[PDB]
Amino acid sequence: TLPHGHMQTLIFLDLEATGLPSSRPEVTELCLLAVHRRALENTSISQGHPPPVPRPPRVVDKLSLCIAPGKACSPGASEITGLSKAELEVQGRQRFDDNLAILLRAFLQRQPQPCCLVAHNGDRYDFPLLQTELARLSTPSPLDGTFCVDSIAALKALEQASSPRKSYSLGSIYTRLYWQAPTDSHTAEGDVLTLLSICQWKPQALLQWVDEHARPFSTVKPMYG
DNA sequence: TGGCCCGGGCCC
Ligand SMILES: [Mg+2]
Ligand SMILES: [Mg+2]
Repeated sequence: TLPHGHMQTLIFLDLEATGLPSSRPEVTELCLLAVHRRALENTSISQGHPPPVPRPPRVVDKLSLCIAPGKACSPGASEITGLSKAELEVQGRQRFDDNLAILLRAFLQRQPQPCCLVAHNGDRYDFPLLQTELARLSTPSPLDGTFCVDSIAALKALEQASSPRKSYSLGSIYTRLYWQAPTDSHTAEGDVLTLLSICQWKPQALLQWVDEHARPFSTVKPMYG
């Protein structure tokens, strides 16, 4: 029933780009939360209604990077992300170069395999967008052995199983489960910490869903190119 | 830009 066995490391991912898929967007900010599967299943059972926001696991590897793009941000993008191509170049931020791929490669190697990526609406944005950026580089994709899932498809499965329309956006799910508001929205590290929290709602059930719906990242159709 | 889900908004 398990195609790739039990995922030993769940790396939560969020991307910030210059615009929408029609804009041919480029990654402006990148964040990764490497969390071991035991660090997740150590999270205590959610008690009371509403249940409190679960604290992040103590043993966690974190990587947040700001990347200067090649094209300017869209009016809507720079508005919500708080990022701009002009300011990034001003602060000497480097492009999405091969040196960044090497950084990602070493960061991923320090994590036990098999490893799975978790992104909100990643199957249709974050994973295809990241797939394109790595394709631009002559350096081989460091994710040829890495797997990935969508937390939107996950949360939809966990909500219908617990409670036999409904908004499944990152902001909506977080508030619906904890009766609170996400801190620092539309920031790479701000959304992953939010993503981790809505994933720590029912960890055992989450890990159970991930191992079944885990698919190779090398099968994700690129956004463009 | 491609799939969801009661063909037009979801979901940077
Ligand atoms: Mg996202
Ligand atoms: Mg985001």
